[PDB]
Amino acid sequence: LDDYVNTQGASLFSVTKKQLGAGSIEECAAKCEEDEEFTCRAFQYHSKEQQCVIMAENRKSSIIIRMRDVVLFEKKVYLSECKTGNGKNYRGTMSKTKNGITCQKWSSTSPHRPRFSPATHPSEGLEENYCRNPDNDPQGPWCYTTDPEKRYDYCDILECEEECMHCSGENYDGKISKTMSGLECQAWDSQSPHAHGYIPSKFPNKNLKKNYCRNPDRELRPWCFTTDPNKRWELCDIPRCTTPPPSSGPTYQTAPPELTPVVQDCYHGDGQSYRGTSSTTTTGKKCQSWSSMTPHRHQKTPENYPNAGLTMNYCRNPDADKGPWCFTTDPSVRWEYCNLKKCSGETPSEEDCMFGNGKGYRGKRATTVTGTPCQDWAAQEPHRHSIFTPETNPRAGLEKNYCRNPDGDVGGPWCYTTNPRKLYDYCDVPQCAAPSFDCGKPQVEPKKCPGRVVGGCVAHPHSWPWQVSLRTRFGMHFCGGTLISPEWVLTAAHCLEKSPRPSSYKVILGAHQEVNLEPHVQEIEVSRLFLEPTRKDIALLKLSSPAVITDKVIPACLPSPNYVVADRTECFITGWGETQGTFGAGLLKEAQLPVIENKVCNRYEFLNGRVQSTELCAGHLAGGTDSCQGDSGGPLVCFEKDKYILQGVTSWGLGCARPNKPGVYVRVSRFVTWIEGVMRNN
Repeated sequence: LDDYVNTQGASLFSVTKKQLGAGSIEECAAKCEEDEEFTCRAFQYHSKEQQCVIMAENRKSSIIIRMRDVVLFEKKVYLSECKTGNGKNYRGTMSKTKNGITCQKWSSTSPHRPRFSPATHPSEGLEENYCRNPDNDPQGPWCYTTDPEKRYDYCDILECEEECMHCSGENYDGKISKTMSGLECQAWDSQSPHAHGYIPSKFPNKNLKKNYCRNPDRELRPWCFTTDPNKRWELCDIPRCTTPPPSSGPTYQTAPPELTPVVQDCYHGDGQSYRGTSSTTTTGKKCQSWSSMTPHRHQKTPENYPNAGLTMNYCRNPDADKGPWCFTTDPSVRWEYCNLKKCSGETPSEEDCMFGNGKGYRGKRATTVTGTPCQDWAAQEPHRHSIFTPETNPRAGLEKNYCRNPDGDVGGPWCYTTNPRKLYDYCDVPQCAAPSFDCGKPQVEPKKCPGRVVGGCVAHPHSWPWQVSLRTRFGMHFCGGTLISPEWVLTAAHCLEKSPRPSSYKVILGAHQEVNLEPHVQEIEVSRLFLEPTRKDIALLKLSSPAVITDKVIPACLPSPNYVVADRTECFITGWGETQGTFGAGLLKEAQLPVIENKVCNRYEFLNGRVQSTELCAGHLAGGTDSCQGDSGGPLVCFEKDKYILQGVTSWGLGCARPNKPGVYVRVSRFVTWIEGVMRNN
């Protein structure tokens, strides 16, 4: 299992294949290790059908294509083009020597008569003409030459990053769970005991697995977090490569952005007519580009399907399906369904609806996407199944033939069909409609200004509802804020330092213009003032009367306690700022600045250990802006799935916007436990 890489929803065209019945994933793995008829390299497994397929063809020889209910595991020993130490377990596709001589066949006796052959030595795996080491040679894997000048010669094969690291250790896959001092390594998946912006689900291409040493930010040597509470991260003393470094490419003497709409878009039946700007799946993962071939190699390109209009990483449907589909950036997950609801213009859609992936759905629906009559869960005809029955799974509520999702499939709820050709088919089940305006969900669609734009652009009218304009007694803007509850307003402590009076301050919500305010603008004066116990630049405000939640006034989403935003994630910052004469004087402006982790920012060229765990870092690493963007106490929001979550509070008394130096912000998640406590008691 450790030497096998999983690929969800992948199927290869095979001729030399063996099919038999299997219970679990581990049961199929036993057939791969034995190798009866042929040497296994890749195997297809069905979780619901319970039919395992043992194959010989790999991704290098055969073609990968999308398929429903399939998990594909591939052998790392056959995929690796680089040698391991002496090259005994080396199973590469090398067809040339170190000098430049063609490889001779192991079975062929002409021109040179060989000692090792597939008929005599099948355990070593002497494949056709490929370089193998059957006599435990320390130099490397050798092969027979075509020319009669020499009998055998060694080959120029690269070394793996398992025993020793190359240059800095960027593509390091070495399994070592120890630091230079002797401290134990921390798991990349878990956020305990140290919170970090390096999640393996968000960064699957960066080789982040378990607790092994990885270099994802161009740091000296492969670094990893420690279990000790005093030291957050420590460098590792891994031995350097004796073999030559890998070639970059030429030796002579752009990125897809998130254009996904916040308001859920609807697809017409199948989704062939749908032409939206969406680029987010049901789970919440970044989608692969149609023109690009990395990480998943496929045929579905704009040249093959021109009528579908396959552009960028947008949600489309060319060869027809029950819903829109597109490839993902994850090398372990090939394809996933897009997070899109059903069109407006069995059970009723108003009362009967599903939550999330439809795992906790106990509806009365019994109609498939095509309209095939649904087969009973207890019945064994025309489809025989041992798993997923009303006796095996008690925490699913499998009644008659109604829609129930126990495992949690990508295509929502699933059930058996009466047709013998189809085993199982997904159903058109509607999603739960929000009864009230949820936090971090604006009604007006934002413009979405890119990070490359210097300063920023003018935001859309009423696109940012959580923006709080803190005005004086007479009526003049000076500092900004953020709305979280109809009575609670979250801002910085820098604003309250000037005057500790509650009646003097006024709150303005749903404002676009600073000078001439909109006709529907709420004005509620502050009743109570609250400050942070450890004297940090963050403060809570209590309103005298609760604000009415409308299309113009919607609060911001609150994050989980102790959570750090991922590295280089595009985040929006709103506020009027220092307006003089630049395009949009007295108007609300938006700016996109990527969030950089504390580890990267604490280096000599940026901040030099001035940022603590409670402080957040946001800005451009190259080509920044001298002028300060937004207002003091402004909201820092990130687009996740279909909602904007407040992660930072603007404060100039810690770090300002500068070229090649990111600004210092106050992280909400670290103080979230304190914010929730005030709202609970009062």
